[PDB]
Amino acid sequence: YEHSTVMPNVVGFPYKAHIERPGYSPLTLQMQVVETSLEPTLNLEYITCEYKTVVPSPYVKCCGASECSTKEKPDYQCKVYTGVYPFMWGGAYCFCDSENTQLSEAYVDRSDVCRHDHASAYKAHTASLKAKVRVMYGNVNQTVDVYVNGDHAVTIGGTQFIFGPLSSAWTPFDNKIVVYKDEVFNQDFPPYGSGQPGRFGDIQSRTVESNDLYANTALKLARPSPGMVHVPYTQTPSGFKYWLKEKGTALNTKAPFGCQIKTNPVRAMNCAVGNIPVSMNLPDSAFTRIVEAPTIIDLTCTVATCTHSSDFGGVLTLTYKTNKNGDCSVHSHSNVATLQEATAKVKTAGKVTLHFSTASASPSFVVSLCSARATCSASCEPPK
Repeated sequence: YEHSTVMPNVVGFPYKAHIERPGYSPLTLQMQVVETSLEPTLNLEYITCEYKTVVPSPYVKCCGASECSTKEKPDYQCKVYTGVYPFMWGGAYCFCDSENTQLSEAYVDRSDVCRHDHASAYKAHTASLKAKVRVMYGNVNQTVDVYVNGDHAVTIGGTQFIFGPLSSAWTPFDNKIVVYKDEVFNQDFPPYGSGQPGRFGDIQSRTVESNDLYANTALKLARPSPGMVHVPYTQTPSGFKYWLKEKGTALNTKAPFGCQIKTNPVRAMNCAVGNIPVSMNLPDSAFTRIVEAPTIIDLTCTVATCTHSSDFGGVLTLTYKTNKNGDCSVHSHSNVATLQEATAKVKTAGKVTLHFSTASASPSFVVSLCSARATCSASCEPPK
């Protein structure tokens, strides 16, 4: 049988399907979601941390020129200054006046603490939805994990279940995100190779261990005024350390729809968004049909006690007669009240106690038992 309902995406909401059939009633089906997990597929774009700026000993040569070479270090510079340390009192003990030269150079390395303290910038791509639904119909209190796409399928009690594509494509994560510690940020970080100086991503490395590193910190060599052999410069201080003030508006601060943003896998637990279309292929054996099912007669419904708007304040009992013992499927045909249970062990005695929830002073509602039905009423007030 091709049963198909559309339940709501909300944790701890007990759904009840009951779309009927010739032959016999639809074994009242209970199912509710235990947890959501909206997880986006990430591409680690790069790593950034603060930088350790590196400056070799300068190379001086009296009465003779130095020539700069290309080097493949990050943010690498070298300039050959001329006329730097005039005479021997000029600061290098050189003979010539102008004709002395200094090759000055520098480059940026990954901080000495980058493995401990750093961030990851991800491309967060189309997210897969994962549930942990507990299904209940007949004799199964079995629970299950399943992708809430239109594709994946699970057997439960020999019944196929497919929890369809979510009715909403919403996500709290943007096209680009950034993770630091246990927090995540929606952030348009600069791409690898184009990080700009003094702001986030000034240094970029594919991974942390990755040996390669793109740096742009406006590292600017300067001319050594006569005084001592040295190598001065004008860099821009890390944008990582700068960004640790612009880190703040984290997603886990704001929980739209009760989302819980958790760290190690980037995700959104128990987000209450949208409906879950469900579809299932029940075999005929899953039903307990009427020629085989027990006939009950003289079905009546008394209510012992009841509370206004509690979790399950109601306490009703059903008197009846049946030809033999079996397994019925109780269910209310009036939204004004709902039953804690959806099945009951019908004995020969003629007495089945049920518990139910409501939110009315004087409700009237049609309770069924197997194929039989009856009407129930009571007076109900709330506690302090």
